[PDB]
Amino acid sequence: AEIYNKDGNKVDLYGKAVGLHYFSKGNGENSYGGNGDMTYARLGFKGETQINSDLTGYGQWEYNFQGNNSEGADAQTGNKTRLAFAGLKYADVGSFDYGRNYGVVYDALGYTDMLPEFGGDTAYSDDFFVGRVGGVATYRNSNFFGLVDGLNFAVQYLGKNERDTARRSNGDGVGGSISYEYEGFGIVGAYGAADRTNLQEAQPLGNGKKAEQWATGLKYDANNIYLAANYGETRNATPITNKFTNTSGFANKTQDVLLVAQYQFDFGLRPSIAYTKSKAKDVEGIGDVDLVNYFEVGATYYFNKNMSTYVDYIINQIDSDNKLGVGSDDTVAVGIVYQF
Amino acid sequence: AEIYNKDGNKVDLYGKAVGLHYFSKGNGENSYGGNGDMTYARLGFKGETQINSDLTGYGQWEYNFQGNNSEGADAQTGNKTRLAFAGLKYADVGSFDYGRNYGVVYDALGYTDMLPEFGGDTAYSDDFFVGRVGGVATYRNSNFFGLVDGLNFAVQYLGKNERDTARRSNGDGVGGSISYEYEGFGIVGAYGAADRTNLQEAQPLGNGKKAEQWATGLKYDANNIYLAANYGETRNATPITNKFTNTSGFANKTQDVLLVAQYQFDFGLRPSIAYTKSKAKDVEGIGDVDLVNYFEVGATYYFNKNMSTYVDYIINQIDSDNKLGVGSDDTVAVGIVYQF
Amino acid sequence: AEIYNKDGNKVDLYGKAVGLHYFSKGNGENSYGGNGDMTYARLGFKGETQINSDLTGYGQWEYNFQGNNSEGADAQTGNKTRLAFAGLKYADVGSFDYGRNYGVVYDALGYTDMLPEFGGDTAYSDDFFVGRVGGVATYRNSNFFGLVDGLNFAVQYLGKNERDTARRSNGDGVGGSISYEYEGFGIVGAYGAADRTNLQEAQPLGNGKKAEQWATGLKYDANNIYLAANYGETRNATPITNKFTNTSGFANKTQDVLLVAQYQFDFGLRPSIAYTKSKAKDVEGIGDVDLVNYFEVGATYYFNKNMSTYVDYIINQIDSDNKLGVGSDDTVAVGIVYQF
Ligand SMILES: [Rb+]
Ligand SMILES: [Rb+]
Ligand SMILES: [Rb+]
Ligand SMILES: [Rb+]
Ligand SMILES: [Rb+]
Ligand SMILES: [Rb+]
Ligand SMILES: [Rb+]
Ligand SMILES: [Rb+]
Ligand SMILES: [Rb+]
Ligand SMILES: [Rb+]
Ligand SMILES: [Rb+]
Ligand SMILES: [Rb+]
Ligand SMILES: [Rb+]
Ligand SMILES: [Rb+]
Ligand SMILES: [Rb+]
Ligand SMILES: [Rb+]
Ligand SMILES: [Rb+]
Ligand SMILES: [Rb+]
Ligand SMILES: [Rb+]
Ligand SMILES: [Rb+]
Ligand SMILES: [Rb+]
Ligand SMILES: [Rb+]
Ligand SMILES: [Rb+]
Ligand SMILES: [Rb+]
Ligand SMILES: [Rb+]
Ligand SMILES: [Rb+]
Ligand SMILES: [Rb+]
Ligand SMILES: [Rb+]
Ligand SMILES: [Rb+]
Ligand SMILES: [Rb+]
Ligand SMILES: [Rb+]
Ligand SMILES: [Rb+]
Ligand SMILES: [Rb+]
Ligand SMILES: [Rb+]
Ligand SMILES: [Rb+]
Ligand SMILES: [Rb+]
Ligand SMILES: [Rb+]
Ligand SMILES: [Rb+]
Ligand SMILES: [Rb+]
Repeated sequence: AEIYNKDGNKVDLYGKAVGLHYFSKGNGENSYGGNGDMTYARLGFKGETQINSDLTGYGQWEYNFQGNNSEGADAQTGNKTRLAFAGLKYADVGSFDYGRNYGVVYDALGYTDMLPEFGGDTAYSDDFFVGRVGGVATYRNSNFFGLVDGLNFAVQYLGKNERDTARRSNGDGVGGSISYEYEGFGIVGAYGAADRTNLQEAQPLGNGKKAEQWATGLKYDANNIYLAANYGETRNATPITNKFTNTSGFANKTQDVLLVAQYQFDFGLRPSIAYTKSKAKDVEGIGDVDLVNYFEVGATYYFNKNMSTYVDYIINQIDSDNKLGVGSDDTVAVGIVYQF
Repeated sequence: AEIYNKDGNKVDLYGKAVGLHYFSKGNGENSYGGNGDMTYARLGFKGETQINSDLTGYGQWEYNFQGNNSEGADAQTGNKTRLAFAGLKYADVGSFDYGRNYGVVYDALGYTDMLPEFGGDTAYSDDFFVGRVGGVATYRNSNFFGLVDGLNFAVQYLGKNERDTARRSNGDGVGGSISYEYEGFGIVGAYGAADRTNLQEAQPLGNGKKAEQWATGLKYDANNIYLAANYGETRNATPITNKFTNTSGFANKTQDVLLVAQYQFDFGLRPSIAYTKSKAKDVEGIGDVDLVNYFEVGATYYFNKNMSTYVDYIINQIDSDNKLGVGSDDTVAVGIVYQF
Repeated sequence: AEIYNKDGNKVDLYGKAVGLHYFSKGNGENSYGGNGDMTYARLGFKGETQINSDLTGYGQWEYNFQGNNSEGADAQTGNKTRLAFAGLKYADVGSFDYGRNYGVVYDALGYTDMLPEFGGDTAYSDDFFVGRVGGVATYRNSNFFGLVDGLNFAVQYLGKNERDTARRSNGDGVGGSISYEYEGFGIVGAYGAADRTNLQEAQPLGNGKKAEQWATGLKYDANNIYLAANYGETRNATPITNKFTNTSGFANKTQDVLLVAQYQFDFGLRPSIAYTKSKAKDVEGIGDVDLVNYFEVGATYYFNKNMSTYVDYIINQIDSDNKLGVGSDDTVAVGIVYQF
């Protein structure tokens, strides 16, 4: 909610309380998302300052607070900064910003990431360009310098983040995304290539010095109808873990298919029908294995713009044969959300 | 403080800075609350949205920030999310909410929890129903569906939270609290029963598959006078630690007595006289031992609704003989508080 | 930004998003500040309540959120509470506050701490009186009880903070700072003495039961010109680490020299020219070694009061001979900042 607007500067302090619970077979040990309490709260701000007639400065921060944790020693599990960036926009020239932000491949993967709780599994956090990453300088353009309306292109420069784990580590890289929108329809083509750290190559799973991520996207967003389709492939980028041998690393090749179909009713009901298939290739000692495979059936109910309730059910298509050890059981998520 | 109120939605961002210090014999090693710096700050929001004529949606989050910590490695000690929940209320039918919230036994124990700093020791955090817990769905009713004014009943459903420590672990359970208020007077009767996890049974202290918590409460809150009385008993629920054998677990039986007497002066002075007795029974290898035993003498001074200063002194009645090893020395707490 | 002002109470919720990056030789292993991503975000509040005609209550909290971290296990590195205090001011008598706050020696060292990114190395955090510390009760006076305008004196009482590390540990102590300001000019003389904990004496580096910190300061702050000069000496107080023997402790004697020269242009440009020399003496097994030695050349550009960009370059004067093992390579920092 916008809480400040005075002398050429506006502040929008936003947040949400999500009373979330997961339902699965067993103790959520071998399911799609686990079971039990998954309550979380959000807090952050969106800032914008009118510098002059056609130049604006901005700054955004977002944090994830967890409510499913105790007040004891485990009081800080899953607590992280999601967004933290500042930048400038100069009319019909472009926008530049530095700080923790979504990658440029998410410009294509954000098409199918509209499900009540789950969906968009390929948009991993701290994974080069598919999700929220550090060391990123993003240039974004709207309407091609104010010449061709709808045509939007973006370029990003990923910096090296040598961390304790190879899962969260990355090298230097450049990404891009081209998009055009015309009367409901929208087509996106994103690509991102980056170097891999020495710790990433040291892992038992995954072999290669270079990491590549690309995704395409077609959608229709007009008259209460949302239909989305994503197809993408990653090279030495998708984070994978073997539950049998207790080994971590990356998948050499993945085919990622996302399909989403939603309708928004006038009385405030959004049923959601989706499909997700993500299969890996050339896994060390394994070969070809399905990482993510399911059908999504859900429904979201908005009371207004502030209060909402949703039930998100996933029909897990992953077999018990899975050579890596991915959860095969179904996961039902019911959540009540207040937001401001 | 309420910072937003527009189109059927209001946001109340609240918080406080508590400049707190503890005084005790030694290095607070063997006292009621320890000694030294205990400065802490709070931050959170209270939200409410007017959905229609007689339906309201809400969402609340609360966090505890610690100021008595360094900026080094110990920069996150005692930092936790206290509240994180969202829910709906529909006029004279009831109110339902899910997310981290106080248990239903606190509806009775909150009667005597009005002391400047200490008091309400039996209202432990992450302990089934006596305090703030996870996995709770609470239904609350006011004026018995709008028929019998003053009569308030509530039901809660505690979910299983299998954690790293048995202290913070709990199973599935159901709780309840019945209350009636009439011209200053108020009588409460709360009860809560829940299952115990395998880690809780594995502890050297405490034996039993079921955990029970019940408490009664009588008070008078009229014309600047606050008199409160609590009596409760727990079954395999009260968290206890043996300082001699270095063992943790739960007490099989506890008798909990709370007495509070306060007056609010017109010039802004609230003296506080209280008594607390909590004795354990059937402790493994010990038997009967006093957990909490003291007299409280304190005073709170409100400058206004925002600024306050208080001195809270506890006369510890616990002997040095204590077979478990509970602190016997007195603890004096002086704190200066700003709140908004 | 001030977001609340009603019935004798005002709340100022402030924060900033700093898109910061560091440039150095190698992997920032042997430089002045390191290299890579250093993005951070801030959040806090400034409160003030009008109690009566000439008495005001206040409360301030400040937190540092890090954006250069992952969402995984390292999601809470460098996250700390910087400020957390509440206090009272009574017209021309003085101001008293308790809670985490800057030390009284920073009243002199804050003179040269005006550089775009770096500078003020002698103002260490959790170090007795030079920076932000715990267990501090500060009395501050303005215009000498309203008699001699410009003359400001302050007294502080540091409490003992026995922590896990000797670096962040301190004992009981008293500090003071006397200052006078007259038409741009300002002269400050600060002093602070405190006891050392048993863990601080147990360290291989540093020998002495008492810790002393004093600093002087001359400045000119008038007509877009800022010229500052600091000189100070510490006794068993300055935290030092030997990179060769892997030992930590304190320096017995340090000579601290700070020089700053800045001009503020009318179109919004602030070039910064600074000098810093901090040499240690009587180091255990070493003797005399330079801790901090460099020239600062930088520039800050304010678009307005909310948006800013700066480039801060340090010319590291420290040799590779350094017997302790302090970074010798240069560090270039470029940052884009939004604030509200
Ligand atoms: Rb189930
Ligand atoms: Rb686990
Ligand atoms: Rb611990
Ligand atoms: Rb821990
Ligand atoms: Rb988003
Ligand atoms: Rb949705
Ligand atoms: Rb970044
Ligand atoms: Rb970087
Ligand atoms: Rb490999
Ligand atoms: Rb909906
Ligand atoms: Rb498979
Ligand atoms: Rb709606
Ligand atoms: Rb299945
Ligand atoms: Rb004492
Ligand atoms: Rb301890
Ligand atoms: Rb550390
Ligand atoms: Rb730690
Ligand atoms: Rb309360
Ligand atoms: Rb009180
Ligand atoms: Rb919960
Ligand atoms: Rb649960
Ligand atoms: Rb037992
Ligand atoms: Rb009072
Ligand atoms: Rb006893
Ligand atoms: Rb009052
Ligand atoms: Rb005693
Ligand atoms: Rb460089
Ligand atoms: Rb390091
Ligand atoms: Rb971990
Ligand atoms: Rb960790
Ligand atoms: Rb400052
Ligand atoms: Rb500056
Ligand atoms: Rb303090
Ligand atoms: Rb202290
Ligand atoms: Rb020593
Ligand atoms: Rb400037
Ligand atoms: Rb040297
Ligand atoms: Rb300016
Ligand atoms: Rb050099």
